[PDB]
Amino acid sequence: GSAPKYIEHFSKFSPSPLSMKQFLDFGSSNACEKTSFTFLRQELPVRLANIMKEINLLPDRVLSTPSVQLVQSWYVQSLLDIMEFLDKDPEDHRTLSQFTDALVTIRNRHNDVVPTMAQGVLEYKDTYGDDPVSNQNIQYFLDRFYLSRISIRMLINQHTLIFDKHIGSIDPNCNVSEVVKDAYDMAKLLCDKYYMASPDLEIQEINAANSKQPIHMVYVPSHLYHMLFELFKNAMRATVESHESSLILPPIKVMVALGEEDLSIKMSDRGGGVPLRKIERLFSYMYSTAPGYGLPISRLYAKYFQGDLQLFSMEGFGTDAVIYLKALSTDSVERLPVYNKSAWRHYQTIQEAGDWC
Amino acid sequence: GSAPKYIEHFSKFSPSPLSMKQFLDFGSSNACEKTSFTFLRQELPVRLANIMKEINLLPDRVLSTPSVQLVQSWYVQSLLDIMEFLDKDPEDHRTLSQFTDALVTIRNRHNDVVPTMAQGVLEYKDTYGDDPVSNQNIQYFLDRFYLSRISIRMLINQHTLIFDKHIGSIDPNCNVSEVVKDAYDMAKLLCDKYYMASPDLEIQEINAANSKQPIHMVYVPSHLYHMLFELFKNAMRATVESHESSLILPPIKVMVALGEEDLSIKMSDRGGGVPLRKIERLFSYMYSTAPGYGLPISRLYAKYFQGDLQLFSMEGFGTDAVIYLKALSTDSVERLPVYNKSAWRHYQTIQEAGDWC
Repeated sequence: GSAPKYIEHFSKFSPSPLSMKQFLDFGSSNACEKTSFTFLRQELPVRLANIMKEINLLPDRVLSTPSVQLVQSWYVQSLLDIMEFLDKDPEDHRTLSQFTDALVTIRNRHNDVVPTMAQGVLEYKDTYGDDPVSNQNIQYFLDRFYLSRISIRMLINQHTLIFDKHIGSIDPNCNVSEVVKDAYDMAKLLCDKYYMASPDLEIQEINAANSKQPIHMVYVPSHLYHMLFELFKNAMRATVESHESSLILPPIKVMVALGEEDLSIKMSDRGGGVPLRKIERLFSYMYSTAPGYGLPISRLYAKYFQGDLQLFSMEGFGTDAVIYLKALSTDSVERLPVYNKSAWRHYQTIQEAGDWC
Repeated sequence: GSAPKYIEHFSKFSPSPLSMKQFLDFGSSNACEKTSFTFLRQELPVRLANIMKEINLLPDRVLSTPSVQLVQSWYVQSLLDIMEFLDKDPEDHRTLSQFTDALVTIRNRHNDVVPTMAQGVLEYKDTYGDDPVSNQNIQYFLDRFYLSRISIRMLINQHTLIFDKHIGSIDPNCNVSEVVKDAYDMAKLLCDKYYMASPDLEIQEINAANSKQPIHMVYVPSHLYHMLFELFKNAMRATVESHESSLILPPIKVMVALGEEDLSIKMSDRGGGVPLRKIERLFSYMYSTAPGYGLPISRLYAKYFQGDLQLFSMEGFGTDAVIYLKALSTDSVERLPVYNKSAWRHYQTIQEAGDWC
């Protein structure tokens, strides 16, 4: 009967965003998991508490819903699961071992948070409606909640993966074009299965400072894969469906550019395009629910390390999707939400008559 | 001694946004200026009052500054200038005539609002600093103020121009590619004068529903010209300066696309590009002041009729600038700010510790 107490305690702390450089450190090749354990033992509780504190501070219907209250109950379990180690000591080649077992266990317990939280969104639509203010509140909360989750899973993955070339999920020499090819291959496979047709791929890179040298960077390849796969699938479907009465289906072109501080990936298709007004809704969780969240969540993966994901099409022609990542491991630092008085007022919207007419 | 009274009176009203279709009407070929006079006699005072009411409701230093207080005094004059007709009657081929003379007079009086207001921005920077909250407040206010002005000048221009093929400043058959060529020509001229070199132009259009038919639309050609000229100048300078040690300067490519609801113009250059972080500042009045406002104001002209202006580059390669306009005269309606309790709280920012860490 002490969950509320903990949440109240650790929510007083602020999570500590780590640089991509720091991850490499705590990962190294030998760096003892002892440091990780002592660190994670405090940080994880801090991150859980912050997001839980924010959850408990939103409309009672959103709280009383089976989904939100359900995932909330999952986080309560996990919080406790970790407290168990606060008064434990390393040295015991066991204390550490049972920690990972605990982390791995916490991971599977949360494996369905996205689909579940997504279920609450549909319930909300049917229960209260799809007004702009509701959209805003849900959008604001879900971006933070999901980003919070990405980071917690990040920490957990680095630890479990390392402690038993690549530093866990991080590749200090990730070749961007290669991940682009992989994501394309999978998308093509699925495209051929469903449409029995698929556009080809053209890749071009621009290494501003070193003309012919292949482009490499320090990054999490699975994160980049997820973003690119989502984009290829949309670009393929649009290209295919928009040319079902034509025969020349055009190719998807990708450009990978490496500048002084940005590493940019642009994906250009000729899938017909989308009016400007519908672009805005493509990133909304609410407006993209029925009767998926690939795009809004993909954008969160870009933002996680100070990047971004943007779209701009030309209705009647095609669409350009661009992923902006930080070129230097130095500028690559976790983007983490924090529960403040600042965050509180984003939920005080009492909309009813705008400033424009 | 009754200026405050009027402002208080007309600020209780909401301006009335007009469609591009309505402009054509009140413009027609014979439509009597009588209707215009009776309409403008009320609307103009309503628009002036709204913006003036908003001005009087911001920090005393911004008010006490010579610039803001100075333009504010210009608006006070103009408000009075028009009141003079509230108790006047048409029929008198004179009452109307002296109205235009009054409008034309009001126009010249405001001819330097931009440079002047821009002067207050620099003064503010030196007087109070360039903090994010100040930026926000200035950005919010200036976008509305300048948009308000664009509309007032619009009404005034339609009236003065018509009453003495084209319906004033509006061209019901504006050929987009043609305006693109004009804007390019002027920019090239200036480019050659200063740099003694300039990239060429390539134009391509995509008429989705009618393959080879030239693209036309109902619009204000001078508005479109201004936006395109600003973009060409930036694209030329970047292309030139980024290739001063090379010889192959590449061309600026423009695509004009006409879809079911959007008419889009994309301008692509290979001027080297800009990091993502600096893009955000290109639209800020504050962050773009020294020791111009082409971009932020150009964006306002796009937004005026429900359009937009966006930028996205690839650092180390180039930049795409896109102007989104409504394809149909039906969806082309004035975008006007209004003084509400809604607008009031955008100036209540008391920033000090964000929701992200």
